[PDB]
Amino acid sequence: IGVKQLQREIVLPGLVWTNPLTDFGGSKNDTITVRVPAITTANRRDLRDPDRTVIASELVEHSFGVTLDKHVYAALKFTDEQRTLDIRDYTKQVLMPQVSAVAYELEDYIAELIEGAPYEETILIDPADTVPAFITADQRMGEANVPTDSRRLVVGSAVAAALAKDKQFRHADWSGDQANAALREAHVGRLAGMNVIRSNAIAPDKAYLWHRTAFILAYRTPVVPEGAKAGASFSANGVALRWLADYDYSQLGDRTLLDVFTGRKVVTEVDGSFVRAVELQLQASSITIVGGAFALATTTGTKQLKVRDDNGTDVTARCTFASSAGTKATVSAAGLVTGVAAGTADITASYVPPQGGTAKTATVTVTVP
Amino acid sequence: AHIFVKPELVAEIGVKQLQREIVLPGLVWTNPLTDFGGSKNDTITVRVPAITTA
Repeated sequence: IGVKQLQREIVLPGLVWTNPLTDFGGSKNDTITVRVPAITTANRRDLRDPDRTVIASELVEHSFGVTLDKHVYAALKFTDEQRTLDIRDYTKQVLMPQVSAVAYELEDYIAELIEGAPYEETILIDPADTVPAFITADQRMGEANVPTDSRRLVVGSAVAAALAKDKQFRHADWSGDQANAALREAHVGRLAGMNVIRSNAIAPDKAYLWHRTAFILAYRTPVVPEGAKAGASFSANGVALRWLADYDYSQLGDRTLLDVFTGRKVVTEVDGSFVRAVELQLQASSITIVGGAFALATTTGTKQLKVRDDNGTDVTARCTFASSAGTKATVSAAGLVTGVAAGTADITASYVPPQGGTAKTATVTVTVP
Repeated sequence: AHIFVKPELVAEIGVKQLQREIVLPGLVWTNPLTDFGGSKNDTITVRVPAITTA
């Protein structure tokens, strides 16, 4: 009646360098070789030197390859036994979910590209004062002579929450914003010269700053084969896709496929050091378990634990779980606890903070009925 | 299967080697002395006026 499933929002595809070069089909191995102009070095002699020779400099221009190497598709197999009496409107019950699925897959592709880049080091964000971390991020990317324009800053939900909670932005006297956009709203627009963009695709407690020429996305719409009954050019997030439906008679079920060809590249420098983007991670100091002490439904009951640090990030996947009394109940490595006997047990969750040192410890009590 | 003969296109998207921005030369006192050729050892002497005490 209007209740829709909760789904993410698309920010990342518009914030990367998409299709600077297109003719991938004209090159061997589908690799286009981008060249970089050469630079040289001068030399210094001494006046009136008896030695009258000159050191000859050299002009060497490097290059790197961009390749199409992935084929993102969403394939649906529904039989004509369900097409004419189950789906009422095709263009809103199957086509739109398929397009949204491909769009989210492309966003995840870009997010893996951003997070998977070979960052040399991570800049720590102190939750008490977050501005020094971002100014340091701006400073690291200025020592590499990266241009000051076309820089994008994408923060996770946790970093945005910490920015709003920061007294540098929350207190009007400490920020000069005599409207407290960080108090009346939770928004912190401009920061250290960088426009903050909130996102959920990236890890919740991380932020990424990158120049426009740091990541390259290449897209190609597969050409619709002449041998297909259907065929369209649905567009998702400004990236056209190929939709192809074939009425296969192998099992009397028509199949559909919505696909595109994708390629990613990180623009490393000539010395193989990545300096056109930096990453920041929110610093953590303690962890707790939501729900506190609880009780299972049965003696063999199962409950999925959930650990949150002081920042509020779900750190369940990054914790090691131990049971004080495994004879009554045990806990999986993923946080799920199963009781094996009635009685009390103590569960310890350990999380190494993202700055090194002794891991934080959170202890909870589980009463298996 | 099919074998195609394709070139190896080279593109220039706009990625260039990063380099410093030249600032310093416009700030230092440049060329107050020019007649370096007509002097011994290519050295021009500068005489600072004297001061005294009472």
